[PDB]
Amino acid sequence: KEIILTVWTNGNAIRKYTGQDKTISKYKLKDWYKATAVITKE
Amino acid sequence: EIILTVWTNGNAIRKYTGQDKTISKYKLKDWYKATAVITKE
Repeated sequence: KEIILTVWTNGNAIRKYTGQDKTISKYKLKDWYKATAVITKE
Repeated sequence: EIILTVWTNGNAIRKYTGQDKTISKYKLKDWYKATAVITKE
């Protein structure tokens, strides 16, 4: 079975998306972005 | 798009670094090694 999880990742590390891009700051991380993960257990 | 090996329980997720290769005789019930297809935006 597959799990679809919205993630906050930089291509290497990865975390669950909790709204990291929902900031009032003028700045943001260069390498990190919001993405969708299709997770398949091996 | 990238294909990452991850350590996750279906809710929280981390990059897989061999978290399941421990000396303990116990393991987390819900966590497992998985393949994650990451699609930007």
